[PDB]
Amino acid sequence: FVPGLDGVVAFTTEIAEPDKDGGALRYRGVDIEDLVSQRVTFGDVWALLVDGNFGSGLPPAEPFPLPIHSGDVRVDVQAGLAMLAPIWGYAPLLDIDDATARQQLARASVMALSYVAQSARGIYQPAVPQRIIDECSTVTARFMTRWQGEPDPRHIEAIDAYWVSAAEHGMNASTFTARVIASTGADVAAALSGAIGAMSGPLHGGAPARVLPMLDEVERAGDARSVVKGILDRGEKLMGFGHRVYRAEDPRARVLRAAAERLGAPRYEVAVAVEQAALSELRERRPDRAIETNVEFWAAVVLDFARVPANMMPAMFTCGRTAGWCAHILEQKRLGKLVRPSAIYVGPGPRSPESVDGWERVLTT
Amino acid sequence: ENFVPGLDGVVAFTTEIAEPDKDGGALRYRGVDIEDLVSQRVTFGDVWALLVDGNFGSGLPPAEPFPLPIHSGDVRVDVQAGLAMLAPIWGYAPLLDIDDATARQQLARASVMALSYVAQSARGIYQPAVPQRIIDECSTVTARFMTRWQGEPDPRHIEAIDAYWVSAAEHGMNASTFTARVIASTGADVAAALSGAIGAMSGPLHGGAPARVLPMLDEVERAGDARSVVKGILDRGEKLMGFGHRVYRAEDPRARVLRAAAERLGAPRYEVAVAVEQAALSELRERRPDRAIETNVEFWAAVVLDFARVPANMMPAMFTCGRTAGWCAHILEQKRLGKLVRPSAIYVGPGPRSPESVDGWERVLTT
Repeated sequence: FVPGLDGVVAFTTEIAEPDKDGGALRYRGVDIEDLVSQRVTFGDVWALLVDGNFGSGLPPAEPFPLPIHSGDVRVDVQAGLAMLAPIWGYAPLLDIDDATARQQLARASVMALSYVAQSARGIYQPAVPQRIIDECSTVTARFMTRWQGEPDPRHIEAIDAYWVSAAEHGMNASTFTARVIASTGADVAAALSGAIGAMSGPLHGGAPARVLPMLDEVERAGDARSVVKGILDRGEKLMGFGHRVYRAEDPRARVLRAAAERLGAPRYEVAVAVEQAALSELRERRPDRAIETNVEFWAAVVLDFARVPANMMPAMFTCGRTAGWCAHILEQKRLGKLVRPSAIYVGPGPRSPESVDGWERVLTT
Repeated sequence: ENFVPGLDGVVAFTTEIAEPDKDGGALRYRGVDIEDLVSQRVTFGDVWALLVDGNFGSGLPPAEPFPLPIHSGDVRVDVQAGLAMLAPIWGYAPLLDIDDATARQQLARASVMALSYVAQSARGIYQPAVPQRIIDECSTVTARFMTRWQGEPDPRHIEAIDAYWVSAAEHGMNASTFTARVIASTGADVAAALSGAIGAMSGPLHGGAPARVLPMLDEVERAGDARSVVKGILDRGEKLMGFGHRVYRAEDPRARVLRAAAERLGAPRYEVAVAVEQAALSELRERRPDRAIETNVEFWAAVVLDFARVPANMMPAMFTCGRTAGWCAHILEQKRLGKLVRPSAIYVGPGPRSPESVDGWERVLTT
């Protein structure tokens, strides 16, 4: 018996296929390399995963100053999203139809994006006027304008290319959490809010790799191979690289590296040199194990290019994943089956309360 | 053909926390029957320690003064969002970076603040807060909760909530307990796991979610005959709230504890409630004779909480407050287990296809 449901199938899905041995990731049968090359914005990719077709892209977020100022952007969105249900009248999933849940998911999803941009901009500077946000034509451009005020158009393309690449990737802790809450018939705001807490866990995976210090130790040296060969010698693990995920190169890692190249990210050369140096140093010391570039390596390069701080990069990953969460919540609603696993008891047998340790200091009312 | 949706019957974990002996018709916490804890009248703060620690000794602490920073209009939403904000203000590190004693102390501190937040959210913004000196006069955590909320609570209602919170403290791998362990399996802080578990609690399909039987109990008290009312709902092809297929082999032992609590504490709606239960079981076991039909625990959970002046909108948060014991016990057990929960999903969707072949492609603006 293996605990933690490791290796069991929980659902069948039509949302997306991470074809690992095929070397491709597909959203509703559409390769993400086609979505990025044809310049499909995150708002339209959101609708594809959720609806199964194009057309009803993510709408602009309505004006709503973020009421949460906890100092943690994750806590801000997790608590702010849960508060949307009473003010917006979000009924439980059991009591509404599919189309109502879809709009409620799209409304709350883009509001989660607004909350993140506001929490990142901070309470210690005035908000970007809505009139300037109205000048933008996409959700990504609206997010970047709401946060930076004067965002670079190249940085908007970088964020858009990242969100589509991180929109959905099969089953994981946060996706599982959102489906379990939605399986209880709870409102979509409660499901999305619970998925934020699961995403906050360090063991969740997928969050951009903390490779910025390593890229800094190279820019002050001159040779990427010398540094990565030095880090492995001193016993420190090499970030952004490890066991293969897809059969060969991760397709999401390719679209993010191509985006950093096409958009002219200043740290592209040092990132490429670190990639070829880390792959060469690791494949040499461990010819038994497969080594490829983690997509989270190129994710951090693209996000740093768009002026995203390291403490904010997990929130950036959460923003793109909202599409996959919403698609899985809607699919779980149509499934209409409560997720109720079982547990086998191995604890103490039947005993009186007096025999329990520490009963003598207990006071009965 | 091996896949069953909803993970029904599959075994996710082993546990030493509690045993819902469905075959034996009894619920036990660390081996102690819930009927023994209620009859000997062990307070909820001590039952919290029993479930979390495996033994008595370190009771639940009185909550510190913390005016509710959120007022959303929903008691469940207030405690869910409020618990998540306990982490950046109290320095709650992720579960991976803290030891068992730190997680133990943090889970108890947040559990009592979840009770305080719910009491304040239920009192409302239109009422001044009860001074801490009045709350400090109480002797049990359940008494401080009723006092913080109601000011001068009926001691009979304190006993009702005390018997309800122990009866609802833990019940295995339900969706909220499962969610708390999944979030804990990611190593997130204990507040994020408790906050996520409350979201799964808010669902109407959750096991033990107090049923909306108050409209039915209002009609029986108004009409005066429980049988005809119950007879009419089934004759109209409508569902009967608080009754269905058996959970335990016979009666749910928690339903027995709550019904007995509504009796000895003089709940005004008990006589109508048992009249509804008798009429419901009689009519259901006659139309479906060969079926095992029992009273849902959600039925008497509704009567007991209403007896303690708990509105229907507060009831999910009242179950939330009692279930903090099982959540924290399972979060601590999940923390020691030290393994991420990783289910899998099989793709059965469309094969590779071009974007232009997708319906609605011409509604997409590019470049």
